Amino acid sequence: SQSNRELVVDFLSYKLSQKGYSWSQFIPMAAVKQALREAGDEFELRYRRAFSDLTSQLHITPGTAYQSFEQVVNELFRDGVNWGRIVAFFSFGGALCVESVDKEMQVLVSRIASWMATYLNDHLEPWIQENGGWDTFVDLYG
Repeated sequence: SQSNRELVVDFLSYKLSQKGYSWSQFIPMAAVKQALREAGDEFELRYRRAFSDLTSQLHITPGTAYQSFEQVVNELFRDGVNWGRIVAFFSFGGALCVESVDKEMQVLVSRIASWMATYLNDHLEPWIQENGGWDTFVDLYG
């Protein structure tokens, strides 16, 4: 929803801050948000490769359209949706942001944000809602 757009902005801001970039280019939600930040960190610790293959497959330019992104993120979900995969979906957005800023393409950041939120609303929310909503996400990772 607007709520999902806000989860995504939070997470990406959190990740940009953490890694010493700027974030200026942009039941409770707060509990969801803290759960997600922590989820991200935890997951990035276990796999430090930063989806280099996936970022390579995308290789985002300002001419890159949503449909290309969607195809790449789909790769994450070959075997269906997961709590863990959603988290990877979030990290992936973060890496892509970082990678954008590194390439003096900080304009892509809020676009990636919109794409992520479209993707989540369209492809991810349905499974979320079906498996207990973000409450359950909280129970799990909180």
